[PDB]
Amino acid sequence: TPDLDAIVIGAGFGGIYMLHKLRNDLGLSVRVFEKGGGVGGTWYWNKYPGAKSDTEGFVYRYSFDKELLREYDWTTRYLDQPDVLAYLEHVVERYDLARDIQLNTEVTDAIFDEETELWRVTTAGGETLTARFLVTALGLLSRSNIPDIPGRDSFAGRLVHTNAWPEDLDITGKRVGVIGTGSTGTQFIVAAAKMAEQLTVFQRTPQYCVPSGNGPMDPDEVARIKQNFDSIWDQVRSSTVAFGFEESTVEAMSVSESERQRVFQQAWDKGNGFRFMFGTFCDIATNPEANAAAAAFIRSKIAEIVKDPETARKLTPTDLYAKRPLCNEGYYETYNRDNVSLVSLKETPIEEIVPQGVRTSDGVVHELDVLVFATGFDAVDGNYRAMNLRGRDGRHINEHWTEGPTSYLGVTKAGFPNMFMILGPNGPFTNTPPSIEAQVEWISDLIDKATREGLTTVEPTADAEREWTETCAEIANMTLFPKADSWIFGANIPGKRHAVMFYLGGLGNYRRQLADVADGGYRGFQLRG
Amino acid sequence: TPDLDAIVIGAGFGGIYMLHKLRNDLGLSVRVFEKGGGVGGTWYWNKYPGAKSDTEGFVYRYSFDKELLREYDWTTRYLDQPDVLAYLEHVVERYDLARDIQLNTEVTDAIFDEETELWRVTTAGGETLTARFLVTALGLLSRSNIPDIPGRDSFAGRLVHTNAWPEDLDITGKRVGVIGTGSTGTQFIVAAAKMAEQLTVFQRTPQYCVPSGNGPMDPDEVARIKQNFDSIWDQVRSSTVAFGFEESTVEAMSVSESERQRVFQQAWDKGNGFRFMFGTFCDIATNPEANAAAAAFIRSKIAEIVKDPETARKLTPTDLYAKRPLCNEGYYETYNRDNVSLVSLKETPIEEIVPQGVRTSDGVVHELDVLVFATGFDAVDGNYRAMNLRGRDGRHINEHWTEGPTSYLGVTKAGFPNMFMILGPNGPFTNTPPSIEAQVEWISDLIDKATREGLTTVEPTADAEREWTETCAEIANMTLFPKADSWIFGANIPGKRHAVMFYLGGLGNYRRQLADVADGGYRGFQLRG
Ligand SMILES: Cc1cc2nc3c(=O)[nH]c(=O)nc-3n(C[C@H](O)[C@H](O)[C@H](O)COP(=O)(O)OP(=O)(O)OC[C@H]3O[C@@H](n4cnc5c(N)ncnc54)[C@H](O)[C@@H]3O)c2cc1C
Ligand SMILES: Cc1cc2nc3c(=O)[nH]c(=O)nc-3n(C[C@H](O)[C@H](O)[C@H](O)COP(=O)(O)OP(=O)(O)OC[C@H]3O[C@@H](n4cnc5c(N)ncnc54)[C@H](O)[C@@H]3O)c2cc1C
Ligand SMILES: NC(=O)c1ccc[n+]([C@@H]2O[C@H](COP(=O)([O-])OP(=O)(O)OC[C@H]3O[C@@H](n4cnc5c(N)ncnc54)[C@H](OP(=O)(O)O)[C@@H]3O)[C@@H](O)[C@H]2O)c1
Ligand SMILES: NC(=O)c1ccc[n+]([C@@H]2O[C@H](COP(=O)([O-])OP(=O)(O)OC[C@H]3O[C@@H](n4cnc5c(N)ncnc54)[C@H](OP(=O)(O)O)[C@@H]3O)[C@@H](O)[C@H]2O)c1
Ligand code: NA
Ligand code: NA
Ligand code: NA
Ligand code: NA
Ligand code: NA
Repeated sequence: TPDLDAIVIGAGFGGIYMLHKLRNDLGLSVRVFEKGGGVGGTWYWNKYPGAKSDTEGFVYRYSFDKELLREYDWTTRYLDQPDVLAYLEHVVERYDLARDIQLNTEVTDAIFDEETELWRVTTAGGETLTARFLVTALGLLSRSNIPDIPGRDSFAGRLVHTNAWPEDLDITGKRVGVIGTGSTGTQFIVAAAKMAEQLTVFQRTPQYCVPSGNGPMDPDEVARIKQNFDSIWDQVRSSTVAFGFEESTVEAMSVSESERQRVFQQAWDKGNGFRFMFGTFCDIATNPEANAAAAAFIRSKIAEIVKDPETARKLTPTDLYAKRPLCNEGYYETYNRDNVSLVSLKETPIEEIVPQGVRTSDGVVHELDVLVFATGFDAVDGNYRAMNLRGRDGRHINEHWTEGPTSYLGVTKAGFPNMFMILGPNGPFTNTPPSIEAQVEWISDLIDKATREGLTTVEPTADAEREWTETCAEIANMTLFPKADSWIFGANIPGKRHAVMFYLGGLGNYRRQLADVADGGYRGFQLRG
Repeated sequence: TPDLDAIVIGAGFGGIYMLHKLRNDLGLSVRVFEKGGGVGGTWYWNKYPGAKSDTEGFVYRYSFDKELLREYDWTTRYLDQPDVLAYLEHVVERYDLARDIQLNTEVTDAIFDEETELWRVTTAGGETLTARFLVTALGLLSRSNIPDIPGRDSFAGRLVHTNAWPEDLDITGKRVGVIGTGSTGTQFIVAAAKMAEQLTVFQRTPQYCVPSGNGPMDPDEVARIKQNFDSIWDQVRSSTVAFGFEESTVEAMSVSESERQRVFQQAWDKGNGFRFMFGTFCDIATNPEANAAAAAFIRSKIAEIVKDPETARKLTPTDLYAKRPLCNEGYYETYNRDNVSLVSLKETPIEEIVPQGVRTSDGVVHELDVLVFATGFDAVDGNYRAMNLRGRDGRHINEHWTEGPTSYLGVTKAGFPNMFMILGPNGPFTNTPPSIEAQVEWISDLIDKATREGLTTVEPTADAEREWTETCAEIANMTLFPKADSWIFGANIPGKRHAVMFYLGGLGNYRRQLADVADGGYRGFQLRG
């Protein structure tokens, strides 16, 4: 007899829906443990100015409740962090979830007991509880990456990671430095430039930023979108990246030079990063000649927008357009402001952080009241490797992951029975919520089967997991994503294994893999009862 | 304007009473942050078998409320951990405190903002709140000391510190090892011997354990004590150690051999560790001749009780009787059992922890299922030094404490305005609760003065703190305590500064110092409005 049927870790998009399925639909005893002081995951932690969705609001939400789809209003094309947090708090209120979500509670240990065949979970607060089923919704992009830049801790001002933005901090009229120009840094830079006395950007690697097209939502369009939600979610679930647009089936180099310029300009004008990469042509991420045409178009727009030719050059990337697409409102324009300076760390790397700011290699001391680390995440496997997480024969998850992190179907792990992962290693690379929905519903169905049939353990075989690794490696190596040095393949952190950590076959093909496994009596699983 | 009048850290005896004064009596807005999953401090964390008070139950409790003194019942002469925890849970219940205690919440940062003159507090859960007043009840004996014994992490069974004892762990019928024989180790050994198939004790330093005389309380005795509580508490508050017995005023060597034997035998039969040290003669802990006579009596008792002469030899300490007194029921008798073995780490030290147990320098592999670290605490300063705690000029508490931890009166710190410590460095060495009450009441009185008069800051001067260090040094250096290597002077942890960390003048003289300062216009404080 376990203390609980199920323990879920994380109260983001993943954990919130998992608890709903397990407690509300299956009638099981469940507790969520969230180490944060509120629910919302991403949208609790990322309180920094400019924090917002790069999925358009209309499809950055749950689809499973048709009444919620009819009722809930959004006012902006992309959702500000406070509005996403408000939406998730509403979902929690709507299904009476708060009473079974324990906040401020870090799970430090999860130990599979091979005698009882129960999960023994320990918290930082010194609670030990047993559960039959463990669901880890720990976040692909949850564990803060804070590089050990020499002197970092000497800084006399406010030093923060974006994923730890403190609620009291007001940068209005302060001298602000930011390190990093990914999705976090660039949206922060647009907002911060309006507030700061001076904003200094420390950029190691410029990215191919495209317009978001963000602005007010016409409430009459929101009514029409709501009219067509059934067909919109149909298209989302059958797409690769699930961003709510029809993906191009046209090869970039199959059309005229004129047509390529027109298609790119039309996506530039319409906005969205995933639209630019996948709504232009079908081979931007696979054909290197297609990739170079897309990259060239983005460089041409930078040269048009940025007035200082030195700033233009430093903003203009020359590497593969194969990092995760990013978009913003008025990013390049921000660098035309009198109070924004760009420091290329390619030219003048950081030598040392000092009480008064940042000394770069040219010996210039950038005087700062606030230093912001927009330096990203120990992505995918970060919160797994930091946990004392042990399966059969008492083996730690790290012992299994010496060649990079692994899974079966992105949701299970050989040697870890009755353990399910929401966006574990080697799952889909998409607009997040519909991928979360696919995993949570499939996991719920298998937990319901194990309940009805009296199954004591369900686990994938080592062979099924190895074949899933091979399937992900085969798909990945036909794209340019492995040659971009991003968080996606673990190349953002010194000493992290460069490895496939996603199934890159898209939501459509991912959903088919899940369905065929379930159809075939849970192919690759040993079900015991 | 702060978010809260006061933030309190810790929900042991100290934080609970401090919240009661500030919320219930002064009517301030207050929150307690406790990183533990429940209230009780010591009595939450120490879930190990045998865990119990070495203060007799009648005075191991609050005195401030006559109604609670009249009502609450205890059934054993010493309080088992579940019974002390239930008492503290009842206190939280009856005083309506739970609504203002936030569990699972570790304070990572407390930063004095010199511009606002407010404390900025950050939680591991990502809350930042401001308070005018900060009270740290972090515990003298709260931060677990776990030595880096070679191969420790390789142990294949259940390895636990006593202060992290997991609720699920049943040692019944298992091969158990324990490292340590202080108050924790010895009370655990008595309880664990009745459960374990085999209990191996890894003893580096045997101590002068005396009988507790624990057993059932006659309910007529409890009724008798409650009728006399006013005179019992008056004697406690003007005593030195506050254990509820009259302290001897007779010099051990001023009486005959026969009288020394009679007085020692009397204390031995009556029981209690502090009774033996301070209830026999006035100079056991100050006069090395008196110390020797007390030590010799205890050794003679070990020889009587322990049947195997080799075991008796290993149990018999030959160093100063100048570590904290410790008492148990049937400790030496436990070693007459067939399932208890004693390893002297003086003779055969631990060379390595291996998957199957412990290898001593005699090459013996001790085979264990469970390895218990009864290795004590980073005492007094542990939880302060681990905090990002900063005062005036942005200085970390560590920068103030390079020659050991310091305070003014054990409750304030120079450079740290509006910050108060419950059992901070250089406070009393007593039965805990009456010392906690003296400090909480003094702190409440000064916060109440500060509120009434509109004071923005209260702080001790550097000079007042330096004088308090010297006072504590003068008193400490007239005792044998500094000559014996124990947690009391920081000598239990490699690399930790050997320094005075207590005022050893006793509760009566400590209370006089607090009163003289307050009545004398807060001598040594700068009060600012
Ligand atoms: C600023 C920002 C904007 C983004 N915008 C988009 C977007 O527009 N579109 C998109 O598709 N994706 C976006 N993402 C990616 C984003 O991660 C997902 O959209 C989604 O929010 C993730 O939900 P989740 O529940 O999987 O994880 P999270 O929201 O990260 O939740 C995981 C939770 O687990 C908790 N946790 C982890 N380990 C433990 C532990 N051991 N014990 C207890 N709790 C633990 C964490 O505290 C966290 O709250 C964005 C990310 C960021 C940072
Ligand atoms: C087994 C045992 C028995 C004892 N018996 C006796 C006895 O009989 N008589 C006696 O006089 N003394 C005894 N002691 C000493 C004991 O410490 C005190 O009696 C008393 O319990 C201490 O109360 P406190 O509130 O000062 O500290 P604690 O009870 O230690 O409470 C401090 C709390 O602060 C919390 N905390 C610390 N840092 C942070 C942070 N950064 N954020 C959030 N929370 C934090 C900790 O989690 C802890 O719960 C005993 C100790 C032990 C271990
Ligand atoms: N618009 C949105 O909705 C939004 C916003 C925030 C984040 N997100 C999500 O979160 C993901 C992560 O984005 P992110 O911007 O937080 O992280 P990221 O994409 O990994 O970017 C981190 C940035 O920090 C830099 N950096 C890392 N280590 C450094 C070091 N030692 N010195 C200097 N610079 C260093 C990186 O440069 P290098 O390339 O040289 O390593 C890069 O510019 C996104 O891809 C997206 O999925 C979304
Ligand atoms: N009321 C009670 O019954 C009770 C019970 C528990 C604790 N307490 C309180 O808590 C305090 C702490 O007592 P405690 O027993 O937890 O700790 P302690 O008195 O500090 O004892 C620690 C023990 O561990 C040993 N040890 C430490 N490091 C070691 C190492 N590296 N290798 C081997 N042995 C090692 C010590 O021996 P060395 O000295 O040789 O290193 C000692 O025997 C008590 O003094 C008391 O105030 C009270
Ligand atoms: Na909200
Ligand atoms: Na996603
Ligand atoms: Na089974
Ligand atoms: Na000792
Ligand atoms: Na005894």
